[PDB]
Amino acid sequence: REVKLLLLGAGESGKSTIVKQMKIIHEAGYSEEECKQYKAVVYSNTIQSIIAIIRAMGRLKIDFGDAARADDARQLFVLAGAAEEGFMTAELAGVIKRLWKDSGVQACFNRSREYQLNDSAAYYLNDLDRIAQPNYIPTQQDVLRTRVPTTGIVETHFTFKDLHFKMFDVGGQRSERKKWIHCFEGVTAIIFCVALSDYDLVLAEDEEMNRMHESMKLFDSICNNKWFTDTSIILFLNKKDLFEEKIKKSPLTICYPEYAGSNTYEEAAAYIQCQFEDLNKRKDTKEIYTHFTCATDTKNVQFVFDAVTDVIIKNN
Ligand SMILES: Nc1nc2c(ncn2[C@@H]2O[C@H](COP(=O)(O)OP(=O)(O)NP(=O)(O)O)[C@@H](O)[C@H]2O)c(=O)[nH]1
Ligand SMILES: [Mg+2]
Repeated sequence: REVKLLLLGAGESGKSTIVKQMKIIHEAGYSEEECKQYKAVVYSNTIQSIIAIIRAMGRLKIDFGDAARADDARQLFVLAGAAEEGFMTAELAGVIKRLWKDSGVQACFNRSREYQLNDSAAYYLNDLDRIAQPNYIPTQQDVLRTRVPTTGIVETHFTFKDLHFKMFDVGGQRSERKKWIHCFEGVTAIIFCVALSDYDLVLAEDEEMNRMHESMKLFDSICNNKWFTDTSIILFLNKKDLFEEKIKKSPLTICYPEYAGSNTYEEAAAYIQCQFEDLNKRKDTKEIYTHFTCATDTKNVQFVFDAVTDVIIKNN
């Protein structure tokens, strides 16, 4: 009645977000006290996001739409220290709001594939009035949107369908992959996460490596590892929401030069799925269970995980 699930995938693929969803779906969510613990994370993520955009403006040579923002940028650094401690004054919120609304800042934001920017930047910056409110308490979605790369191994437990799940989460950044092997024993199923929207991005560890290519190499290694022959391989093609928006404006040929389909979700998503599934060297004896997901969407993850659990029960 015990099931061990191991989450694998490159950095930023959404592994830890899936972990959070298990608590929300099967453990009644994050309590008020638990949500408050994420307040400083939300504020830090928010401040780091606007700062990253401002830093990129210097690198890409983008001016502020309105010269008055120069002073707001100065004040941002003077007041930024508070956010990290869990405090968001009306003054700091005002500074961030004006910067976020600037046309130059927006021009830079829309060129984020050229630098490293948290996926939840817009989510938080567009909700400044709410998160800056007095006595602000992060919502479940706010918690799901937080970003903190995983170092070490995280173990979570929950019950579902009369089964006791033991979920293991590890970091996917290059420096953390050496630790994956510590979790290789007795795995019932591997949930390998892939950020669909990574197709036109490069690794933060190396700007010369395409993120999706890196993910493919990792999947090739895991899926074909003889050690996992009897371990169910679940493939989560994640960030489908970001992918749907991006495929409309950024050519998939950046990642796959041979792609001949249109700049639409269905054709492009199916193509990527085929690229990953084709890495399977034993197609007749090893099955991959693929699901398209939006890890921050609780309803999507609930239905997908329900489907995944059924396969695990029937196969293992
Ligand atoms: N829009 C969107 N954001 C997502 C999705 N999945 C994850 N994110 C966001 O992407 C960021 C990174 O997610 P996270 O789960 O930390 O990634 P990870 O694979 O655990 N990273 P690491 O390997 O470094 O530990 C978070 O801010 C999270 O909220 C998705 O499907 N859509
Ligand atoms: Mg993580």
